[PDB]
Order: sequence, then C-alpha cells, then structure tokens
Amino acid sequence: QPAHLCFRSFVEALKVDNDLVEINTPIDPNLEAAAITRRVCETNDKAPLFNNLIGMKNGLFRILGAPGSLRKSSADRYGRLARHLALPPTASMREILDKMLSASDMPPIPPTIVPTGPCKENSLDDSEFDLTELPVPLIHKSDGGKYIQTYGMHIVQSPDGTWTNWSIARAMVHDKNHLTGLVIPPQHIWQIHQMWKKEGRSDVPWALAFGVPPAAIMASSMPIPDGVTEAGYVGAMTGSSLELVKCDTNDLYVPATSEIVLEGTLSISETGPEGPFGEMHGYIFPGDTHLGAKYKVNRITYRNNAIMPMSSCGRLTDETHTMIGSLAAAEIRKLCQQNDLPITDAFAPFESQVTWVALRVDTEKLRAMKTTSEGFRKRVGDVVFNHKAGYTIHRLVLVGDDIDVYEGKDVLWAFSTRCRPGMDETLFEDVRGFPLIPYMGHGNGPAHRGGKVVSDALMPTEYTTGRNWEAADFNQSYPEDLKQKVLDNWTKMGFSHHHH
Amino acid sequence: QPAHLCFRSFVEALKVDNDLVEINTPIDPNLEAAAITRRVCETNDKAPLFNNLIGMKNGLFRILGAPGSLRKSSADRYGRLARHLALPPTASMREILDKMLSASDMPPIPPTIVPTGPCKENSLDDSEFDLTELPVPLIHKSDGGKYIQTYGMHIVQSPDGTWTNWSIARAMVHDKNHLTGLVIPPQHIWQIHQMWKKEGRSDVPWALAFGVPPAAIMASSMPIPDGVTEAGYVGAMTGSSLELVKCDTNDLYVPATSEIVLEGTLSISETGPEGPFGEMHGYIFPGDTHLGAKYKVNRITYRNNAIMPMSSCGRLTDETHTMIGSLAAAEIRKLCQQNDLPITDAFAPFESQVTWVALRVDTEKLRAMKTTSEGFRKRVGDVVFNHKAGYTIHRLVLVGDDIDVYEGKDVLWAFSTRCRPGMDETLFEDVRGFPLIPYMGHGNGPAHRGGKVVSDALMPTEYTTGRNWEAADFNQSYPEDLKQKVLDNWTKMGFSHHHH
Ligand SMILES: Cc1cc2c3c(c1C)C(C)(C)C[C@@H](O)N3c1c(nc(O)[nH]c1=O)N2C[C@H](O)[C@H](O)[C@H](O)COP(=O)(O)O
Ligand SMILES: Cc1cc2c3c(c1C)C(C)(C)C[C@@H](O)N3c1c(nc(O)[nH]c1=O)N2C[C@H](O)[C@H](O)[C@H](O)COP(=O)(O)O
Ligand SMILES: O=C(O)c1cc2ccccc2s1
Ligand SMILES: O=C(O)c1cc2ccccc2s1
Ligand SMILES: [K+]
Ligand SMILES: [K+]
Ligand SMILES: [K+]
Ligand SMILES: [K+]
Ligand SMILES: [Mn+2]
Ligand SMILES: [Mn+2]
Repeated sequence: QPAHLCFRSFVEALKVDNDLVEINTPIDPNLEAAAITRRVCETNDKAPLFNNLIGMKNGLFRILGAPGSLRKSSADRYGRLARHLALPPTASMREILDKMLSASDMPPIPPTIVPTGPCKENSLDDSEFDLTELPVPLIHKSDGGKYIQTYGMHIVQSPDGTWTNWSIARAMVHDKNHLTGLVIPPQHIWQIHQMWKKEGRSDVPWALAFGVPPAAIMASSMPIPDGVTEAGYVGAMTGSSLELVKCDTNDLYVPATSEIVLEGTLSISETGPEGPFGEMHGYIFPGDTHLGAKYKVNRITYRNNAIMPMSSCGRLTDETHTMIGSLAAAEIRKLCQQNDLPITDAFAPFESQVTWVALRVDTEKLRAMKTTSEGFRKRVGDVVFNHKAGYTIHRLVLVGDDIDVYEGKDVLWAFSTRCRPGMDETLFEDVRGFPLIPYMGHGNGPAHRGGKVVSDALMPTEYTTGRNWEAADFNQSYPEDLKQKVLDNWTKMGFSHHHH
Repeated sequence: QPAHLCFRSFVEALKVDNDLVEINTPIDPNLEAAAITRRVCETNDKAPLFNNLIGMKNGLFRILGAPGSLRKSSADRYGRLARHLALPPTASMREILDKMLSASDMPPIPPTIVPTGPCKENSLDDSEFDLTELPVPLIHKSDGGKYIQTYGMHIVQSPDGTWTNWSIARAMVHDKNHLTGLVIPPQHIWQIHQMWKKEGRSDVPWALAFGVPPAAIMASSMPIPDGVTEAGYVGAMTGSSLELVKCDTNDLYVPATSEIVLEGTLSISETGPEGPFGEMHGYIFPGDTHLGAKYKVNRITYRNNAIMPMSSCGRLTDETHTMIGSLAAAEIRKLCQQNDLPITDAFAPFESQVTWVALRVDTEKLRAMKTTSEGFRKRVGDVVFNHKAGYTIHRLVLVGDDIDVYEGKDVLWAFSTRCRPGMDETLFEDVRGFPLIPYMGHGNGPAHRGGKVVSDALMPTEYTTGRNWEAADFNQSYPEDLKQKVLDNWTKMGFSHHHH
C-alpha cells in the first residue's frame, strides 16, 4: 500500500529516502528516546526509529520519532510532509498546503468498510493489558505523566452519527486503564464532547489510533470546518476511499492499517490530573496542576511489530510547528478568500514560534477596494480571530505582493520596516485567546481572552496607486544585464550546490 | 603601523586573513562595484578591493567594499570588526562592544599633532580637481547622486574649539566642488552646525577623511556622548594617542594616514538636492526630492594609490547593521546602567533590520526593585527613547537572563512567546522618531515623532519569585548525564566542525 495511505509503508519510504536512522540497540522510553528525537528536531537530522525500546513486550511497541519534522537540505526541507501526501520530496510549502486545501471544494469520498486489517493482528482485553506496563515515553523531564499520545488520532462521533471527527490532542497515562488529556474549546473533540454531555446519557464512544495513514494524520492536525468528517476529506484529497475496520468493543471505525488502536470511552463526567507538558511554544511550567478529560481504555489492538509515532515537541522545529502552524495558516488563507479578502498566501513563520501568520495581499485587488489600513485590518482580524482556524494565532501580519510569506527572513524584514508600532496595528481583546502561549496562560492578563493583534505591513501607497519603492538589494537595485555579468564572473573574480 | 591605527594596514590584514578579493581587471564605479559589494554583503563573502576602477586618474582612487560586513563562518563572523580594534578575529560581539565602551570611564588620550603624513603625498587645489570627474560610485540604480561618502569621517568643531566631532553621515556629489548630504537632528554634525548657524558669522570649517584609522571609523559610527571629542575616546580605547596632521586650508586636524581628505566648509545657509539613497532598512523611494546640507570642497589631499572605502548598504548584512545597530545598542546598554537599570547586555537583532534592541535584564536585581511590568517598561523607555542613543531604535524588547541577546533566534523566541501584544507593551508617541524607517518617513503618521514601543518579554514571576519554567529543549528538558550519553553516541547510532 502507498506510503501516504499506510504508516508502515511511510516508514519504509523514510528509510529509502535515507531519512531514517534505525536504532537496534536498547533505548530507554524514560527520556532517552525523546532526547534523541529532540536533538534530531533541533538539528533537522534523520528521523529515529527505535526498534529495541526498553519495556517493549509482545509487540508493544517500537517508536518512530520526528515523523513530520524538517530535513536539513533546502531542496527537500519539507520532504517528510510531502511523504504524508504522495507529493515529490522537493515539494514546496505552497504545494503541500494547496494539497491539504484541495478537498475543500470537492465532494467527500466516504470511507470503505472492510472486515479486517493489520490492526487486528493482535488484541488485548480488559484483563490482559496495563498501560503503566507499556514502554510509554517520558518526553520531557518535568512532564506530569508519560505521554502515550503525541501523534495518534482521536476518533469521536456526534450523538446523531452525522459527523465523525479525527484530530490530534495530547494524552498521558493516568493508570492501568485510563488516560487524561486536553479537551478544550473550540476544538472539535471538545465540541463533540459537549454534545454528549448535553445529551447526558452516556460517555462518549472513543478510539485512538496510532500510526494511521499519513494523509489522515495531516488532516487530523488541520482545522477543517465544523461538521466535516475528516475521513471523507482525506478521501477526496487523495482520490481514494480510506479503508476502515470496525472497533471490536464499539461501532467506531479505525484505519485498517493502524499500528495500535485503543478502544474505550471519553467520560462526560470524570476528570483527572493532566500535564504539565513540554509544549509547542517551547516551555514547560513544572508542577502546573491542571485537570483534564479522562479516557477509559477497554481494548488494545495492534499490528505485529507495532510502531508508535512520537512528537518530542518544544523549541524549533517539530510537528507542532510544521503541522499545527502551517495547516492553520492554510485554513486561514482559504477562510480569508471565502470572505472576499484579497489574500493569496498564508504561512505561520517558524521564527514566531508559529504564533504569527503572515498574509500576502494581492494589492491590485486591495487598490480596487478603495479602503484604508484601519478598516482593512479590522476586517481581516474580525474574520480570522472570530473563527476557530484563527485560535492558535495571536498576530496577523499583512504584507504586499513582493513578500514571500514562506520565507521568515522576508516576513521579519517587512514587519520590522513597514508596520509602525501602535498606529499600524489593531488590538483584539474580545476574541478567544490560546492559553498555551506563555504570555496567555502564564501571563499578566486573562488566559483565554484577547492578546491578539493585526499588524499592517502594507505601505500607504499599496492601498492607493501602487508600491513606490525598490528594495536596496542585489535583485532590485541593479539592472538585469549587470546582475547576470556579476553572477557569470563571480567565481572568476575570486568569490564563493542546490541539493548539497 | 597597526591595522586598527592605519587603514592601509587594515587592508593588508584582510588580505592576510584570506578575507579579501583583489579585483585587478577594470570595474565600473557606475553600479558594478556596488553590485559586487552588495552580493558580498548578502552572502557574507570576502571584501572586494577594486584595484582597477574605470575613471581612476592620478591616484584617485581604488575602492574597498564591505569593510565592516560579516564573514561566513560562525567562528570569525565578526572578524572584520575585530580587525578595526586589534581584537582577535574570533572575538564575540560582547567583546567588540565592551572594547567600544571601554573608554567611557577612562581619561581621554588627546591626539598628537605631527607635521606630515601619508595623506599629504598628493594634493589638488581649487583649480585642479572636479568631483564629477572622479570615479565616484553610483551605489544603487535609483540613487539621486553618486555617493562619494559612505565610510569616511566628517570632522567639525564647535565654535568655541572645545569639541571636535568625528561621525559618518552620507554625502553625494552635487557639482565640481560641492557635496550635499544628511545633516539631521539629533546627530552631532547637526548639533555643531546649529551652533555655527546661531553664531551667524561663517560657514562651518569642515574636513571629510576617507580611509581613516579603523578604530576611528568605529567611534565615528557610535553615539558617544554630547561634547565628547571622538579622537580622545579612540585614544583611550586603543591606549595610543592618534597622530593627526593639520589641514592645508583650515585649522582642523585629520588622521595622518587618511587615504583621502576633502577640506572645505559646511554651509550655514545653502542647501541642495540630496537623495534618494538606498538606505540601511533596505529601501529606496525613487524620485523622493529632499534638500540636504551643502558642503564646499576647497582642497583634496591623498595617499599614493589611495583607497576609498564604500558601504553598499541596504538589505542584510552591511556596515549599517553591524556598526549602526550594534554600536547604538552598546551605548544604550551603558545608558541604562548609568540610570540604575538592571541591564546586562544589549544588541540590535539583525532580523529586526536593527530597528529593535533587546535588553537582557539581571532579574535578581529586578526582583529586588519590587516593581511591575508597566512601571519598569515606562522607566526603560523614558531613559532610552528620550536620549540620542535611542534615536534609531523603535522597539525595545526586555528579556530575562536565560536569553542571549546576541542570538536573534532566541530574541525572536522570547518576544513571540513572552510578550502579550498590547498589554505587555507601552507605546511612546511623544519621542523623536527615526524618519529613515519606511513606516516613519513614508508611513501613515508623523515622520519625526512617535512610533516607538517597549515590549516586555519578562514573564510575571521574573518580577517576583523567579523563573517558573524550563525550556522544552534538549538543553533544559533532559538531565546532564543523559544529554552527554546522547552526544557521545550520536554518530554511533547513525546521526550527523567549529571553524568549517
Ligand atoms: C500536530 C499536533 C497537533 C496538536 C498537538 C500535537 C501535535 C503533534 C501534540 C504534540 C500532541 C501537542 C498537543 O498540544 N497537541 C494538541 C492539539 N490540539 C489540541 O486541542 N490539544 C493538543 O493537545 N494539536 C492541534 C490540533 O490537532 C489541531 O488544532 C486540529 O485542528 C484539531 O482538529 P479539529 O478539532 O479541527 O478536528
Ligand atoms: C556606519 C554608518 C553610519 C551612518 C551611515 C552610514 C554608515 C555606513 C551610511 C552608509 C553612510 C548611511 C548613512 O545613512 N549613514 C548616516 C548616519 N548618520 C547620519 O546622521 N546620517 C547618515 O547619512 N550613520 C550613523 C551615524 O554614524 C551614527 O548615528 C553616529 O552615532 C553619528 O555620530 P555622532 O553624531 O554620535 O558623533
Ligand atoms: O501540547 C501542546 O503543544 C499543545 C496543546 C494544544 C491545544 C490546542 C491547540 C494546539 C496545541 S499544541
Ligand atoms: O542612509 C542611510 O542608511 C542612513 C541615514 C541615517 C541618518 C541617521 C542615522 C542613521 C542613518 S542610516
Ligand atoms: K482535524
Ligand atoms: K503599514
Ligand atoms: K560618533
Ligand atoms: K511579558
Ligand atoms: Mn475536525
Ligand atoms: Mn559625537
């Protein structure tokens, strides 16, 4: 089966790409696996596959770290993401995000039910497993638990059956048969949980599938619209109906090739200690004492020689930057266009710790709008910061057509030189805020409200008559024929490969 | 003579460092020299020495580009700056800035007058030169003139004789015997000009010396205090009295080894067209039509085989970033400390286009102050933004002791994650603004006022009880013995030199 449709094939693809290091000597899930993975992510090294994990028994489990992190080379920087999607490994960010958006105006392709699959090769009932006895990693030394769930997909369905959501949300082992995790507004797992809580009759049927089809984990990380079943969106994106098997103990459906499946319930009444956790912005607050949602595990099924993917998240660069930031930016681009805003491109700069999104403006269309910075900033912020797709993003930077928003250096240049602090900005205090950002949840103001800004890095004439500058750079401040001469004579005059 | 005391020896030092490319074939001062230099600056290549400049006659002149720009290697990144100062080429920014500050609590060492020097090897009177006939560069294709003056030192003295200022300010050829240039508040050349204008009796005696002692051009670029004669400050910094010769046509004194000296007057009445110019923030606004100060040239003296240094300024990285930003940051650090503010370090991040300065706070001392963000931000902004040293800087970022302000990635991380937009900031609208920043002089508000901000990236407990987080990074989220094991086994597990 293709790499984008089968996690085991994706691992093979990384190996074939010379993008994998197979560690076959014993590695401790207590910090060592995650430390190696952290070092990989900080240096853009090859993904580690831990084939000999201390505490692995009866097939549970190996670990793959850094599944969606960056490669060192510029030419295939995003190759791991491209391998989630059947794209060439040289694909640009624009191409990856366009692939992730492509299903937004296609008919869904609903999934296909099959009678079995590799995820049924092994099973453990309610008397045969103990989650405290599995080689669950301690990912950061001050974490409040062993975070089994950093790269699996939670599966929950609305009470009426009409919406099945797939999403990533963290979870850690609470005891032999329970997890605790984040279930917070406005996330779809929270929205669906609220539906079950208002109905009041039962706990939420739940499954958590690890090592799912890579195209599915991508959509799990993306804020596609309310009410949209990720399985059918992935089907449309890939052109293929995803094959799903029924859970043994409930009527949810999991990908047939899932590496590991937990089946059980998400409580509508119980909570338990959750966190702290070393999180996407680069921090952990040791001892934070929060309550989280509580999940009961009734069954585990798994592939022979199962592999658990793991995100050792924190400082740059890991899945929480490459996937959360970029996929939110993609959805924000679409949202803006659907609201008749002249946005061509969006990206969350890594330098901002993916807390900013830069929005590239088609300034010809902006000029025809005959508007002003104050008005336009307000309109953009209202659209984005009032929507779920804007949840994680605290600063929007508007830039004109000369800026490549996928290049953080150029975003930083434009922000720093074209946006006058205060005057060229609009603050939003009455919007939902993202409490995980330290200056929110551990800051001076309300953890859940405000702290957002639209920073207009459009210059005045971009609203009126057109750009009125040239850059003082090699590209723009010298004629073509001179630039070419300089390049052609560079080495010969004495000065200093694409792939490398 | 030592490299830091003699420009000709500095050129030799760059050659010996394998940091020079001697171009001995004809190069056009119309754009080509500057284009090569621009490419060097954008790629951190070796400095170009143009030994065969189309239009060079009777010794005037060769060009050295990129004299204070960056080297490619991390290990000697700042080596060209270190060679201005007799420091090892591996010197850190902290070491360079500490050297530039060292004279601030030393007695000046006044200069020594000598009867002659190399700058007297050749002369041209008022009938023998024409500035339009020299190989003055066109640096950017839309510049409003040929900018002879990008890396020389203007010399002007107060009417009472008590203060002789050395500073860099741009100037371009107006006609055969005049320049126009920037003379703007609060700069010392402007302050002294105002003194002469209030006296009303004569034009300002003036000299402009190119290819001065490197330690002198550094101080020329630094906002040392009002009334302080740069020559004596450089003397104290270097431990050596600088040797100066008298001008032929006035009673000013120039460095004895200056490559080229212009002698004349800065008018207290006349102006002429000046600019536009491709400037430090990366822009030119073609056609801008400003009036600037007008200089009359009465005499040229020069060394045999004179070399004109040139800054091809614009987008990162050139002398306008390495010298303007860093030296302003140094002075701001000292200013803060003199005002009893607990600042240990300051740097202008390149990523900010040197419009920000990050201020590292000694948070133990901050805690003892028993203050708050609002109060502390206001105090810091008042000190800095009301002072000349803060002129060019529009955003101050306060960071705690864990942040290395000389590392832009870490400044950006702290700003993006620790400063809540709006709430954690104080805007300053009633301070002098820097009109050269596009969002000022070509923006939506007053060109010369406001647009400044203090952004507090200190976390709340840094004011009270101490840092309450650990970073989610390899360094902080794993114990020492594990980190060392990972590093020691890195290659052997399959993963990937200081100088490279
Ligand atoms: C890629 C990825 C995404 C997420 C997370 C991680 C990764 C690797 C963790 C390492 C596990 C850290 C974790 O903080 N985490 C996480 C999370 N969203 C939450 O509500 N809770 C979480 O704990 N998202 C983001 C969500 O996946 C997206 O916001 C998605 O849009 C949600 O799907 P939906 O609600 O739109 O269907
Ligand atoms: C290093 C360097 C410094 C400056 C400049 C350049 C370089 C290379 C140019 C390429 C020529 C561009 C130019 O815009 N320019 C420049 C300038 N200051 C001005 O008033 N006017 C200028 O046109 N400074 C900055 C000043 O040199 C410092 O602000 C210094 O502090 C002044 O000295 P003082 O008034 O404190 O004595
Ligand atoms: O653990 C963390 O990094 C995260 C928790 C959340 C919650 C919601 C959205 C993104 C993330 S990222
Ligand atoms: O030409 C430009 O880059 C500059 C003009 C000025 C004026 C004052 C201070 C710095 C600079 S930098
Ligand atoms: K999703
Ligand atoms: K603007
Ligand atoms: K100076
Ligand atoms: K703060
Ligand atoms: Mn969803
Ligand atoms: Mn001065």
